[PDB]
Amino acid sequence: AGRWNLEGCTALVTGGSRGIGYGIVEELASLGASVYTCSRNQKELNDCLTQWRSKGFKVEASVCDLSSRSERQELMNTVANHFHGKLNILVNNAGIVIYKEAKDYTVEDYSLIMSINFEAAYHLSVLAHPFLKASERGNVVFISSVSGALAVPYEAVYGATKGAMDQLTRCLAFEWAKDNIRVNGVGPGVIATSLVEMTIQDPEQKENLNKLIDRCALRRMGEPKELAAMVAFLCFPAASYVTGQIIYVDGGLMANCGF
Amino acid sequence: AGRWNLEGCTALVTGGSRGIGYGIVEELASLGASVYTCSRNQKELNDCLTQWRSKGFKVEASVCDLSSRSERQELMNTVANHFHGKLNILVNNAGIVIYKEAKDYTVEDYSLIMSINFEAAYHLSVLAHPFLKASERGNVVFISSVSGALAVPYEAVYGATKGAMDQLTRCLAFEWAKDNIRVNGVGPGVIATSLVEMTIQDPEQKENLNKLIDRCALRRMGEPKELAAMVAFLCFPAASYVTGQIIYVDGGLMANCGF
Ligand SMILES: NC(=O)c1ccc[n+]([C@@H]2O[C@H](COP(=O)([O-])OP(=O)(O)OC[C@H]3O[C@@H](n4cnc5c(N)ncnc54)[C@H](OP(=O)(O)O)[C@@H]3O)[C@@H](O)[C@H]2O)c1
Ligand SMILES: NC(=O)c1ccc[n+]([C@@H]2O[C@H](COP(=O)([O-])OP(=O)(O)OC[C@H]3O[C@@H](n4cnc5c(N)ncnc54)[C@H](OP(=O)(O)O)[C@@H]3O)[C@@H](O)[C@H]2O)c1
Ligand SMILES: CN1[C@@H]2CC[C@H]1C[C@H](O)C2
Ligand SMILES: CN1[C@@H]2CC[C@H]1C[C@H](O)C2
Repeated sequence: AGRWNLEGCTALVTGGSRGIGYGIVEELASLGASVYTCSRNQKELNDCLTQWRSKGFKVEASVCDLSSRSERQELMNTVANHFHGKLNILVNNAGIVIYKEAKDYTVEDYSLIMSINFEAAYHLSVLAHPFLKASERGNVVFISSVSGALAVPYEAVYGATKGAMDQLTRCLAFEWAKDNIRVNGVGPGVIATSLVEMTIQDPEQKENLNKLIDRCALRRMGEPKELAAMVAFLCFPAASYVTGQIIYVDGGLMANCGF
Repeated sequence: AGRWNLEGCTALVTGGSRGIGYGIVEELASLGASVYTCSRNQKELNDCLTQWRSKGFKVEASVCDLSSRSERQELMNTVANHFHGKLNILVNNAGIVIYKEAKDYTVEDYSLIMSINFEAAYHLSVLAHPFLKASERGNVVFISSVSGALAVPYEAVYGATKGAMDQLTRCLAFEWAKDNIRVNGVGPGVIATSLVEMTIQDPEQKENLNKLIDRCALRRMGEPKELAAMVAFLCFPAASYVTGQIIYVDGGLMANCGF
């Protein structure tokens, strides 16, 4: 791969059937990477494959329920074989939200969000490690959230899963440095995705989202490609001195207090 | 309680038979609070009760394995009845550590640390909510760590549990503000406890600990009472405007880069 592209790089992006994950798959592939993705719907994935391949992108995808430990192991096995045991990039993007106040969460809600948002990202990273190392130039990017550092209504537990992810990001940057793997996190602010489309369905959640956008310096939602651009950069050989960082792509939301 | 004391306040401190928790019990009690504590060792708890009571402290304790959901429920029931349904203070101090690199953790390891370090704290907070609210002046203090914010050898997963705790702390401060409950976190640096004594039994870990001490401005470990002082203060009616904060009692560790 050249200084500003990913020509010849292999990548695995979790949850790439829509939203941010979809934009990340497009960005990485358009920059020359060979991409592999997953989601829980085969039909959806196949329609994504048809669009991507129509653009000349090298992409492959298979169904995987990241909430399942055995399914994750199966996914990594499949990917390793598909890439010949060499994986340059791992983007832990899949995630879900359960809008409830902390005390209204059930054991099932908690277990589900924790397994998909944090455990899956942690598990998959460890599973990918030998292939990232074998690649000799590995990159692990976690997709966090501003909600992992600051209070947002109905995101106490969702925020906790991201807070755990952020700390894991910092530590892995040090534990895997000798393996030539850089590890960073990208925290999106409000990005127009299906998750957001379903959110504004609720009038209260719609109003809560409007607050966020207004606390943005740019006062507008970001686009998946605006988030994907940062993820792509961190993978470029050009970003070789960047590691252990959690970068926010939020239109200035994190820098705000009274605006 | 006056502005600088806890006369008449009721409190629950988890893991108060040793180290920081022990120090917190003694501090709160010496300031007038009626305290209830727990741990997994009945014999140790009885020795403690004798020590504290002979000093005139109002303390009570029962054995409880915080890694168990049912035991946590049982604990809350007993404390609520012991305090007649009114709990002013809850200090989530109990925690353990497993010193393995992220990729060497077993599922058992991960489940254990996450259940005691984060789940127990989250669950206990929710169980205590009605009683904290009933007290008319509640305080919840989470004992975090500098490790929940920055990388420390063998504390990738441990740090993740604290990072989750820190975010939960910030959110609960907002969700429970209307119930007149303040929520804060206190992150200790290196405090002389049994956990620390066991740790330095291993030469490599002893050297890693010396790196931390050498990196704090005061260049020495703190004592349990030094950490306890900050916990007691946040509970004082004097700290009525402090909430949603994570304060570090670390001899300056968190402010250092090149010293
Ligand atoms: N949109 C925002 O404003 C925003 C802000 C901050 C952070 N984020 C983070 O960005 C990431 C993506 O969010 P998004 O808004 O793009 O969401 P989205 O539009 O709902 O897309 C999520 C993607 O992840 C997949 N996925 C979810 N659970 C999965 C599972 N258990 N197994 C396999 N695939 C799974 C979904 O596919 P299936 O449902 O078909 O399986 C989908 O492809 C998340 O980690 C989210 O926390 C988003
Ligand atoms: N010491 C430091 O330098 C330091 C630094 C940063 C953060 N911390 C945090 O401070 C807190 C206390 O640390 P410490 O150094 O005081 O530890 P410690 O000396 O090992 O004391 C921990 C206390 O919690 C109890 N405990 C542990 N697991 C329990 C369980 N599953 N159920 C019931 N009780 C349990 C222990 O009793 P049993 O084992 O007998 O049950 C003990 O009474 C922890 O959250 C730790 O993460 C400590
Ligand atoms: C309302 N929230 C904002 C945008 C979408 C949803 C989840 C995210 O982490 C932050
Ligand atoms: C070595 N670590 C330092 C001190 C004790 C153990 C846990 C803690 O959170 C930080």
